[PDB]
Amino acid sequence: KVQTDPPSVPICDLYPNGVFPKGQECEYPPTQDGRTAAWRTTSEEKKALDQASEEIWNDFREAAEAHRQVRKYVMSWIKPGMTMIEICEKLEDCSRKLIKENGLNAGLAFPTGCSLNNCAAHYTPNAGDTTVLQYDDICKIDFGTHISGRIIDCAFTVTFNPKYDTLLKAVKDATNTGIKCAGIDVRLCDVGEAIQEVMESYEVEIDGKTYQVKPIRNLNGHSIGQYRIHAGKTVPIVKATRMEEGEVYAIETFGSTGKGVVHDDMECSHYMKNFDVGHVPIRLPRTKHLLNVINENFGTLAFCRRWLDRLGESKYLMALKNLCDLGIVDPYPPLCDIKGSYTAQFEHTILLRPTCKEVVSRGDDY
Ligand SMILES: NC(=O)c1[nH]c2ccc(Cl)cc2c1-c1ccccc1
Ligand SMILES: [Mn+2]
Ligand SMILES: [Mn+2]
Repeated sequence: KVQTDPPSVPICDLYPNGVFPKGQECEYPPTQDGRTAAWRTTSEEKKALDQASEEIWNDFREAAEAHRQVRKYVMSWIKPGMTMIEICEKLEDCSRKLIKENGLNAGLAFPTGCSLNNCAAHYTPNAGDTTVLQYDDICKIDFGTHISGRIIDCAFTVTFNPKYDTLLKAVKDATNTGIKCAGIDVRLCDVGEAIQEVMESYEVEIDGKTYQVKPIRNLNGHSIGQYRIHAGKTVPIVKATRMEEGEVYAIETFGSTGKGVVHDDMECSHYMKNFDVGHVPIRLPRTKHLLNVINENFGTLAFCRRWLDRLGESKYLMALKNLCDLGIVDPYPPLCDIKGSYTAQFEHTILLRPTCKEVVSRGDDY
């Protein structure tokens, strides 16, 4: 069984024994004292603790292989002229097939971000959105896959105009720096300081205007937990907490030609149940029904309004507002820098395994 073009064969069909390709394996960086952390690669104790979690790493790898094949497919057809809805539906249809969607056991970890220009994150079109991808747009494709709640959070920036090439290079270099400097016992702020230094070393010229690339200071990388996109630890992308063994990180950076600060803008499309909210009894019929739809289909995973529409749900906006007002569900509105500014993003999921650092979502693309 080999992959077709367009991809349609599930990843678990391409690897019947359920052993999926490893990501990029990295030796841990040397500590601030000068001593190498290379011993972990050959430590018999660390090798044992690593094989104990083999099923876990293996679920991330399946989800990461689905991510590589879905993004390679998107890159071959994403073009100006397409509506944002068309782009998201074509990507998600492929993602559902390759991950072999199965309720909460395999599926889409979160909505397809396709944030444009000054908007950096958390924009996906709602029903009726007529936005069309333009030749001069700088589009952030940020989509997720999961196997048993082992989430792949991985993203890249799409452009058609070479005027953004050095802005893309700056952010790609900064993400790769963040990835290189991450490791067991490394302070989160040290990863952030390294990201910022690389980012700000770049100057770009776009349409006769020049800018020094700014990291978006209120956007950050994060630890990932089972069915939990943000497990609680923050990886700043600017200058106390340490990364720990067995942890999973989304290393992401955003570079901007604006203020380097995002604000809540436009209408909301992304929502997610607050992970720490227990069972809340609801009597309001439409609100009760919507929370049941959310619990059954998404659990603590992020969703968007288009995903409620595809489930046959209608007249749910007040119900959704009630869930947000009760603090059961949190809205995640688009995050945008100033009008006329340009933002780019690159993101990978990394596994802090006992033996090595695995950039599980690494591809031959980025
Ligand atoms: N951490 C993320 O990269 C992330 N990705 C998402 C996708 C959809 C939704 Cl609804 C939320 C997120 C979040 C996030 C952001 C800050 C606090 C908690 C989660
Ligand atoms: Mn992401
Ligand atoms: Mn993320």
